[PDB]
Amino acid sequence: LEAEMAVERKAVEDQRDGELEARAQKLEADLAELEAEGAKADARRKVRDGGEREMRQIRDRAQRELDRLEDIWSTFTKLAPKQLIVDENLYRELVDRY
Repeated sequence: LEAEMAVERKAVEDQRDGELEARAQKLEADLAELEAEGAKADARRKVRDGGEREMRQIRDRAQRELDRLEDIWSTFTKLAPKQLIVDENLYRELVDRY
């Protein structure tokens, strides 16, 4: 069970890393295009702030997914009778997955 959950964690973290890499590559391409335009300093700062906020939001969503999976893992390992799951979404995830 530890081995199968470890490979599952590897797969989920690998798809998270792939999403991060793809988003970072797209953002870098957009930044390169903007730099090629050579816009004003104000425009450069505006677009840089927009891209940085987009990357922060992407990382926030990735961390949300990661901590959701970590909560799933902790609950599965720290599982015993008389345990309540208020959030039906978490219980649905557990039953659908394991």
